[PDB]
Amino acid sequence: TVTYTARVAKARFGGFSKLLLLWRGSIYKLLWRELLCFLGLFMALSAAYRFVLTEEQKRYFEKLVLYCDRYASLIPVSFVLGFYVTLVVHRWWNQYLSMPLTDALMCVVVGTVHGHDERGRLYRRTLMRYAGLSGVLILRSVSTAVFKRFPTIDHVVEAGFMTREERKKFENLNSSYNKYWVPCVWFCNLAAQARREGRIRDNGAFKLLLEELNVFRSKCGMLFHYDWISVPLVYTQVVTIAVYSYFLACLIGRQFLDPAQGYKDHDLDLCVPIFTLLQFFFYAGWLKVAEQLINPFGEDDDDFETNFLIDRCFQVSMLAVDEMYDDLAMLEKDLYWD
Amino acid sequence: TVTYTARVAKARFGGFSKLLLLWRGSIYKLLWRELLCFLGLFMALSAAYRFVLTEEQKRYFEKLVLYCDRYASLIPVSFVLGFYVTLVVHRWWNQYLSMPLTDALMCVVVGTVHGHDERGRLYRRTLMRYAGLSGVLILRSVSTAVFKRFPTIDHVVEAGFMTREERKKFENLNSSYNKYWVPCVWFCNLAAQARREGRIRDNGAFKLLLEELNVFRSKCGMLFHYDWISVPLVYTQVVTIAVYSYFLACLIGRQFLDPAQGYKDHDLDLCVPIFTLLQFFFYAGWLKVAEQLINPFGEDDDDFETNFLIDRCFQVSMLAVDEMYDDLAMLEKDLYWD
Amino acid sequence: TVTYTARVAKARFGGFSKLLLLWRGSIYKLLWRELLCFLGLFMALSAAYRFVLTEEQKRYFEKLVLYCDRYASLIPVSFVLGFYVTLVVHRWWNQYLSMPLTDALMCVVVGTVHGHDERGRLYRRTLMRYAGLSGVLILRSVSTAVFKRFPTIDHVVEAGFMTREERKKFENLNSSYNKYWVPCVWFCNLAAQARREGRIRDNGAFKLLLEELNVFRSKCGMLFHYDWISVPLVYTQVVTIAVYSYFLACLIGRQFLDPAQGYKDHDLDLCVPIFTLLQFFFYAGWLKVAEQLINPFGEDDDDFETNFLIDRCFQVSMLAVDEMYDDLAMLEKDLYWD
Amino acid sequence: TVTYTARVAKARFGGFSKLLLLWRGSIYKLLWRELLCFLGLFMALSAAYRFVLTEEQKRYFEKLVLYCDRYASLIPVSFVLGFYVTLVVHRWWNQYLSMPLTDALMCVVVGTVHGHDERGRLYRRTLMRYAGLSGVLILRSVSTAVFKRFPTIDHVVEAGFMTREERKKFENLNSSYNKYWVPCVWFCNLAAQARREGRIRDNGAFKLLLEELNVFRSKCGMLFHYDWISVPLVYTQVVTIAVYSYFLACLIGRQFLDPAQGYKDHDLDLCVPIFTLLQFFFYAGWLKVAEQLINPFGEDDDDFETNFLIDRCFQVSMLAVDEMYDDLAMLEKDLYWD
Amino acid sequence: TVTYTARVAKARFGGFSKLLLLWRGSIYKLLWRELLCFLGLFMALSAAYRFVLTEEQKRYFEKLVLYCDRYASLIPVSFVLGFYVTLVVHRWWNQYLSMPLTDALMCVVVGTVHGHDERGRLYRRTLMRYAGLSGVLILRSVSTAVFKRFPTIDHVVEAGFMTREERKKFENLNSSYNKYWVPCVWFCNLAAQARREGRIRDNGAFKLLLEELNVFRSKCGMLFHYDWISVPLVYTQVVTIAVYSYFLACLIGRQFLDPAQGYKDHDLDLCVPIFTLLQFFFYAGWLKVAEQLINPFGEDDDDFETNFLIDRCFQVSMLAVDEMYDDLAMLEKDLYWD
Ligand SMILES: [Ca+2]
Ligand SMILES: [Ca+2]
Ligand SMILES: [Ca+2]
Ligand SMILES: [Ca+2]
Ligand SMILES: [Ca+2]
Ligand SMILES: [Cl-]
Repeated sequence: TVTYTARVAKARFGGFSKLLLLWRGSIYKLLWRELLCFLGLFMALSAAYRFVLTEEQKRYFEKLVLYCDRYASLIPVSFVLGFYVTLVVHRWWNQYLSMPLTDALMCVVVGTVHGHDERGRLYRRTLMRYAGLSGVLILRSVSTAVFKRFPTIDHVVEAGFMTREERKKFENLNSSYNKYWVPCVWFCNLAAQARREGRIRDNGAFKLLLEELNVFRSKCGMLFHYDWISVPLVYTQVVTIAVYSYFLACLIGRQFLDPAQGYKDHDLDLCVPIFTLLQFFFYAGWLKVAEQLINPFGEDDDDFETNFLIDRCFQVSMLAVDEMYDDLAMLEKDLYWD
Repeated sequence: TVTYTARVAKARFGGFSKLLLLWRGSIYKLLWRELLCFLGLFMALSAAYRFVLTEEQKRYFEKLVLYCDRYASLIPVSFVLGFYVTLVVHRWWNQYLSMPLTDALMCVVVGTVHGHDERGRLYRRTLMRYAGLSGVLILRSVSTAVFKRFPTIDHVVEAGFMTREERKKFENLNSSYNKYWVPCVWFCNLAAQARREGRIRDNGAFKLLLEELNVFRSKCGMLFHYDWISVPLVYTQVVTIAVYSYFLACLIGRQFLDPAQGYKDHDLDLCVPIFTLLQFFFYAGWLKVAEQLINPFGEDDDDFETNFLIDRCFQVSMLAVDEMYDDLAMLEKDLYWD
Repeated sequence: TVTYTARVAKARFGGFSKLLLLWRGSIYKLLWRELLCFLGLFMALSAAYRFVLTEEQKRYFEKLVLYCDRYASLIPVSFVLGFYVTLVVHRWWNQYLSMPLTDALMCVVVGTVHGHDERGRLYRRTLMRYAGLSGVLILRSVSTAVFKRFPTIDHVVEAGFMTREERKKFENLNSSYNKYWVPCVWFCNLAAQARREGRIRDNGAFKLLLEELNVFRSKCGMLFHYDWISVPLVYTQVVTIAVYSYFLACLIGRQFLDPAQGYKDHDLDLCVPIFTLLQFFFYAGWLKVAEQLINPFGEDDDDFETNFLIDRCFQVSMLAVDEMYDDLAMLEKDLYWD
Repeated sequence: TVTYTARVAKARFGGFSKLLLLWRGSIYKLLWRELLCFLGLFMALSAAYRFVLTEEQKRYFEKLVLYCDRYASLIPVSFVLGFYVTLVVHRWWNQYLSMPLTDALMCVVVGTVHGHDERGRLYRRTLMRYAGLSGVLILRSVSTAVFKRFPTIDHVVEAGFMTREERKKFENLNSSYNKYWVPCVWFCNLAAQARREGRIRDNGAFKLLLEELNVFRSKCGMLFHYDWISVPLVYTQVVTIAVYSYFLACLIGRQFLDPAQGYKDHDLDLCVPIFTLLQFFFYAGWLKVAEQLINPFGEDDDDFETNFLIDRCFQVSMLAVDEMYDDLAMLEKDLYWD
Repeated sequence: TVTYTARVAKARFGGFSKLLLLWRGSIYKLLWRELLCFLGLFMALSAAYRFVLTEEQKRYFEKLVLYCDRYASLIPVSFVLGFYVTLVVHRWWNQYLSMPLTDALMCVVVGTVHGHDERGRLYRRTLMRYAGLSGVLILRSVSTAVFKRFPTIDHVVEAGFMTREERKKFENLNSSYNKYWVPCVWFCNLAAQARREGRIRDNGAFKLLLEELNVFRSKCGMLFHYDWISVPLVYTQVVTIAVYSYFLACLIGRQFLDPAQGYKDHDLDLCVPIFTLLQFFFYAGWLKVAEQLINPFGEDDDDFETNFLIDRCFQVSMLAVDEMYDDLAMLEKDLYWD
């Protein structure tokens, strides 16, 4: 994620012009290789037309250029591309919203799972750790960065999200499906035990705990589903062919023709098709942004900060349910009591 | 479902070009027959114009070609097609979201329905099995693949989702409507019995069980409704006529005319209307993708994996509520306890 | 409702071509009268130009035709029509979702309202019947078909949804507003009585019953609101004028002009403006589909099956809460118990 | 609100043509003054060109007309207008959905607040009246019609929504912010008292009451927020300038030029720019509909019926919680009992 | 926020014309500097062409102008800009909806946390103050205006939202992440203590308190996430380049050419490209509105009134839970009791 929210708090004369200077997370870094390839192909074709082709070959080439310029608009680039990008962006925000955050659970846990003693601390920390473990399991399933951090379950154990006995039980479960849901079931069982022992003092609190657990587990399931049900491959293929087919056609149709031939709208050889380069910038960059966003859990500059979220959630959950449990300042009259 | 999420985790120079090489779930496999039919019809008309028609017939045909090319744009293909595809895709994701998954129920069941003995195991497994049975019934109602797997209720019994006595009661119910809802009522009754016998220890847990049951049953009902209330037939007919009428017109309007006749924008006979073939690819392929997505529970390559989901849900539910019930590792201090 | 979901489970070579053969619920049945009127008006004007008009009148008419063809595009048909159809379709699906279905209530009722005796059966059946009665009242308020089935409250009594004493109380209530909400209040009172007598064993179950009642009542209220707050009349008038004004203009602008006059793009008299007929088909058919969908509770072929839903809900609710109350097969080990 | 839902239950040959005859709530009534002003300005300019201008002035004017007709399309009317109208309509439906209806509260109140005696009736009626009072306060804050009905709090007292002692307490509260939320806090306090005295028999019912109160209060808050956070002024200004600037340009660019001058596409003087009048009708009428909808709580014909809703809610709430409290017909076997 | 909802309650002849006179929050104030820069650059280029360039240089410049006018349309300004503005506006309303308002919490607190004595008042005021403190912390994190009001936590203490002992505990917590969530955990702990001491009389009320706390905390978290996950930088850069590149091209392509040269559509030198100025107004103003809205928590005229909301919430919460706790007018018969 490349945040710039603070820099655009106010409308100002410069606008986003200062943002145009950023490299990390920028369109330029995404697209300069493709832009250079388009420009190089165009210049090679132009040089061939200017220096290699005989006069008769030049006349036929001019006919081909006029034809391609005339009929490249038959390719409905904006239609398919607008649809595709809208779908990708909608999925992008929904996937961020499905991130397995444990803040609501930590609030319920600190409010409902009681005891200053070692056993109460163990209950609170372990419930929070099961939630964090489910998050880690699903994220190493769907995020390339998290998987690199945790290539094996042994790495999960070494980071402290899972104990060795927990690891043994996890591997002993006979199931060929992804086991990210296992710590949520452990959470439900541990909550039942806490209720049975009276650490959870009432049925309503136990119910709230199970409700928030199911909300969390559903976020993990949504991440699983977004990972499994990709944007339909047909759409990705079609949009890709649309952009590439159009610019392949433009490599010919946008050639600068010999002004002495007197073709309509061809009396100026600027030698750099700067409007065509701008059009490639916009359409191919739109597609390139969709490419970055389609899997927001990779290692693009602006992909989601999944490892950061894992670390933050573990740290904040442990703080909230262990250090801050039943640790309040004195009930005092506020400044505006009178 | 043809997943490729992992392959597009990062924006890369190639883009989706590597995805262009996929066959299963690809646009090519969906559309090559129609594309070949368009090309063959076009070439037959071109050959007739080139070899069969007399000169006067050729002049009249050229007039017709110019006319059709001029006025085919009157057909608003992008308008109707954009609307139709947007509707279909929205329905597609909502239908996936309505898949009858039992994970939330299994969490509540393992947390609230107690007893290590045979009776407690029976309660937990049977509640989960009733949920899975409702899923199977609705899916064999709406999914062609699931119906092929379970052509009769006898097949449901043989797979273990329903007992023979349960089958007898199911058939004895006098109702002409789809009975997918029956196991959800069985679930409610069994939960009431569990509460009465004390297996469900509190009213809040019983309430949570009924809430999650109703959420699940509503997902099944949504699948029923999406199956019953198709995309309006008027829309499907109109969009189909739009695409076919436009390309039927293009079969004439996009013919290559004799360059010696000197018609404007007709001084080049490439003999293959490659831009028209690309346009058919895009518009007819858009329609073909809508055709794949409109019923996502069929046997297209990228239709939903309904049998896989049935098997996964049964396996995971049974594991969670039977093997993992009240089976926790020792409460131990974590790595960062200190 | 004209369902065809099963026929389009798989993408196939034919596509929706087989659907083009359907009459009931088809675009043809909606639009053939208007299409024939457009064609007849066009042919009358063409015949007048061809046979009645003098040469000078013909020249002036040709000028008028060129002018109308030139400037009919000033009318923004696709703009207003796209907006209008999007609004109508969104409302269409939301109205279907607001249908007063009693399945969730029947689940809660069978799970929480107890007694095999006559009194318990009366409680369960009467709660379900009050819900069904509220549905019937709102549907006869908003659906023309349901109102034809139940023109008076006496017809409601004769169908069994309301008793004679209930009818007397219903008429004795002094209120000029629609009384569809009355049986929901009766439901709340009857539930309170069931709780007081112990038929509802716990406060949580009573709360769940009231929650589901309020969900149901809100669906009925949403139907009332969609019926009362029509699509703004301004929009319907404007879109109607847009389509009609454009095709009125096309009746002149799309006339086939005498080819001997040599007007640009007018050297071919096909005598049937088939592209204009196709354009009327698409735009006027889009408007005609909006006309069908704007009130989905009428008697169009593809309007919602409101009487079917009323009958199904009553039958299924009675079955679920009376015949299937506390009527379970023996708790038995499943096939995969071991 | 101008309802016509019943008249369009079925698709019919006439379509919406019969709706074109309506005046109240019609586009004509909204737009005839502006349309007449456009037509008058156009005719004045035409008369000046036809009768006042010298020949040389006429030639320069013809140049200006051609220029304006050529370049008025630079103004992106459909772009900004489509966006603006979409935003306004979305807000319109959301604002209707936020109307402070008390039906859900009345159901909960009649089901949970008990006693046939005077005190129980007082509790039920006063809880409902507090909800209705909050509705009245917010509506007189946001609806011009309601404010005209209740220009002062004294008018609220005289209508019976607030007692004199309640008025004294309401004015004694020291707060410069809108006090619409005050009766909701009174509601919470009165519910707490009812629970303490046993009129609310259980904690679950008290919780449900507070939940529904918070839902209602949130609807009132949403109305407050929609009133405070207008559609951004920048958008309204920009869209207004777009429509006006375009038609100001059309006043010149759409002038009928002297046919003897032989300008291309100017050989016909119809003297009434009927296509331009139609275009003003559509674009300016779209803007005019947005003007009606942007504040749906005013006194436009099709604005929401806020006074009607206030009266209906008070009448229905009082009926439901006072006359119909614990007033049920005998539990009797229904027609299909056997 | 610049509200004008009251001024547009009714559709009127003037329309939004009176709104065109507003300066604060207007498009003019946002855009006059950029508009003046465009106009100045255009006039400098025009003066150079008119007075500095030699005849041959003038002919080449005319060729360049024709070329740029021809090909600037290749830049898809409306495509990218429409997408970008739609995304920004959606985020804008969602961010307003995530504002940390404490009204629902104050209702629950006044209804569930009891005692007229000093301790009960302390409980109610402190729970509300913790909620308000979390709001202040997140808002000083995301709003430039709030941060200016509270540059340090010491300023938070001095305003009364946090006590000195609370400040000491807040700083003693060892965490590098934003601590806005800390007072919500304090809230949960204080609620647990209130329940333990009997100030919260029942488990259901305690559950409702925790539910509303989690709703509030989630609003704060949503503000954090919208601040962190900006609109993707790629989109902002691309849209900015689109608008600037197009108008840079227009600086040349829209030059008034010498009418004696006889170029098509160039026989009129108005010397002020008023249609191009209008087009810059619309497109660049659309972008400028997106610039204002992208961070709605800054100090633009129409940014959200965050300091106002902080003050209002504190005042109203304190009033509701302290002055109005259990302070009701006598239960009296209403006007329509009979
Ligand atoms: Ca990525
Ligand atoms: Ca399919
Ligand atoms: Ca209908
Ligand atoms: Ca209004
Ligand atoms: Ca801002
Ligand atoms: Cl609850």
